Amino acid sequence: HMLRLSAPGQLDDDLCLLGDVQVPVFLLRLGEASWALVEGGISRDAELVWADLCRWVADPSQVHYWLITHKHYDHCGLLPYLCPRLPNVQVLASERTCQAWKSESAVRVVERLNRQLLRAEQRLPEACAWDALPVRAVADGEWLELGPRHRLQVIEAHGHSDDHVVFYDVRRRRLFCGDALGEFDEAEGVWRPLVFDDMEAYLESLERLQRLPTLLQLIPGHGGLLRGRLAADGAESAYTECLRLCRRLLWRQSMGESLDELSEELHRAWGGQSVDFLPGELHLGSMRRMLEILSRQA
Ligand SMILES: Cc1ccsc1C(=O)O
Ligand SMILES: [Fe+3]
Ligand SMILES: [Fe+3]
Repeated sequence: HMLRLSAPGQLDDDLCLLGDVQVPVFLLRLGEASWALVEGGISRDAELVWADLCRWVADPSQVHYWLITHKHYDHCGLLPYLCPRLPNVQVLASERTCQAWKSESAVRVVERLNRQLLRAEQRLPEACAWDALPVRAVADGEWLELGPRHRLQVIEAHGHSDDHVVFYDVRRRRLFCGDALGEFDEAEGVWRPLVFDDMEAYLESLERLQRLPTLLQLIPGHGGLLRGRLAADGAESAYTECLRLCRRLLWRQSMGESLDELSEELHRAWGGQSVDFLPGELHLGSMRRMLEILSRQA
């Protein structure tokens, strides 16, 4: 498809995709001797993403920034394992995201879920402590002056999670939207909602993102880069699909169904796409959590 770029390697003049398209790390060329990373992946991909990075970046001390959308295990798992190899990097993340890395119980869940994705006999590299990460907290509305032609605005986009932010490059009409629009369905071309904290926040975030100047490139947390009408219509379409799922849930509950029937249907219909980075029971349980949130706020 011409509207979805979904291969490793160069995506635009300044932008490459590192690692696997299902849990990518994006590499921005900020200048002749300066780079940034966006999204923080899963821990087991450390040596893959490192190898890909080194194909493009001859001197990794030139990696100066690492932008992080949110605290989920699949968006920050690389940080302890590659930051020791990136001596000049500054991790840019929201206050709430930073705080999650200070919580011993929060760190435990991240580590447990990431270790469930290790291949047999696979060993992770030396790690620095989660609470020692070279982090600079960023605020809602903050302009990140990353390079002479790279200026990205932080936008709060809670609802998927209570810490989630997105990053908007208005020069390129390019939005790194993490999981705030949901999961893009590669077979059908629609958004699957991912509402795991707050439905009203999720929708309100999409309402605000729809007011941005028209997008040319929309880059979620999974599946690659979307362009053309998929980018221009993304926030609006994500909103619509979330309402569709709420109406579906209310229809079935009205027929006396338990949340478990639709949970299993959504796991059946939707769990295949993420099976290689979401450990066994986590997709089904995530679907149930989402439907619980939807049911309580509707
Ligand atoms: C892609 C996906 C599917 C169920 S949860 C999730 C996530 O990224 O949080
Ligand atoms: Fe997430
Ligand atoms: Fe995710």
